[PDB]
Amino acid sequence: WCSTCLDLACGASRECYDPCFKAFGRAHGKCMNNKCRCYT
Repeated sequence: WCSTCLDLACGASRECYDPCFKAFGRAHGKCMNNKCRCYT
């Protein structure tokens, strides 16, 4: 299926930016399936 995906339901940039930047490293992802999917 996927890999760089967070269990956080998108809806707010900072909400998915803080985690994606602290989990994967860089803040660069999108909101797919109502969930923020970080990609590079």
